[PDB]
Amino acid sequence: VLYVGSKTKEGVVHGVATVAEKTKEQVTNVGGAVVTGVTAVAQKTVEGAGSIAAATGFVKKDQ
Amino acid sequence: VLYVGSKTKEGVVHGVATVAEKTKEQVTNVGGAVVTGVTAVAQKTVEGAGSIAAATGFVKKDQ
Amino acid sequence: VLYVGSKTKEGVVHGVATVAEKTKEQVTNVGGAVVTGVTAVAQKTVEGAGSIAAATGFVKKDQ
Amino acid sequence: VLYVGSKTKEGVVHGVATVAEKTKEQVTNVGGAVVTGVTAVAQKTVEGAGSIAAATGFVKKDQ
Amino acid sequence: VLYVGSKTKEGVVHGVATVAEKTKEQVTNVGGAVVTGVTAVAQKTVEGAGSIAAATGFVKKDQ
Amino acid sequence: VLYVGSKTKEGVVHGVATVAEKTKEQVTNVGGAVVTGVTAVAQKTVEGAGSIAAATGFVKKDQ
Repeated sequence: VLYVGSKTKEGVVHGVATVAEKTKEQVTNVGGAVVTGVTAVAQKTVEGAGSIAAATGFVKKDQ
Repeated sequence: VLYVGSKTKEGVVHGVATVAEKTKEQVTNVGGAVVTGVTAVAQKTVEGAGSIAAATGFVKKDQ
Repeated sequence: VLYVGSKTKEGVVHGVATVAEKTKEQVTNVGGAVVTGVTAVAQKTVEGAGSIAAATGFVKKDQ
Repeated sequence: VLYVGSKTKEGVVHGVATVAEKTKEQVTNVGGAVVTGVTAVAQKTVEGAGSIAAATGFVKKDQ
Repeated sequence: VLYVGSKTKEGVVHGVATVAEKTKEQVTNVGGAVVTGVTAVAQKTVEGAGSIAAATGFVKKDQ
Repeated sequence: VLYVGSKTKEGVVHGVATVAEKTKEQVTNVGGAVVTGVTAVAQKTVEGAGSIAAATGFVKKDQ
């Protein structure tokens, strides 16, 4: 009736300072799923299921 | 009836400073799914399921 | 009736400073699921089931 | 006689990523010297004295 | 006679990621010297005296 | 005669990730010297005296 949100923050990322020094970063996928390198990600949902980094190498649901 | 959102923030990313120094970054996919390098991503949904980095190498649902 | 949220914070990440120095980072997936490298991630859901890093190498649910 | 410099670096700045969010930045000088905001500066000298941010509010060397 | 510098680094700054969030930054100098905000600075000298952030509010050397 | 420097590093700063969140940063100098905010600074000298953050409020050396 009188909802008030003044300085609400929801699913927020701020003030993030990252450094990554690699001489070799090697991914080798052979018939699967791979999820790497997720940085400073924000998500908000209203009535919904939400993933961020979901990995399923594959699925076998024949017949 | 009297909803008020004054300085609301939802699914927000700000003030992000990243550095990535690599001498070699090599991805080798062979018959799958791969998701890399997701930085400073924001999503907001209203009545909806939302992924951000979903990986399924493949699917076998014949017949 | 008179909900008031003044400086609410929900699912928030801030003031994060990370450094990663690797001479070699090698992932080798062979027929599975892999989830690596999740940094500074925020999620908020309203009526929804939400993962962040879910890994299922595969699934065999034939017939 | 056989000086060799192959990949020498001297007075070098690289790979710098900065963010500055200010709602008000106010400097008020009244009869002096002020030095602010020096970012990603490189200097190299050969036989010479070199400052980068030297401040002298004033000098009184009469007579 | 056979000086060799292969991958020498001297006075070097690299891979620097900084974030500065201020709601008010106020400097008020009244008859002096002030030095603020020096970030990612490199200097190399050969036969020379070198400062980087030297502050002298003033000097009184009359007569 | 056969000086060899292969991967020498001298006066080097690298891989620095800093965050500074201030709601108010206030400096008030009244007739002096002030040195603040020195981050990721490198200096190398050859035959020379070198400061980095030297503060002398003032000097009185009359006569």
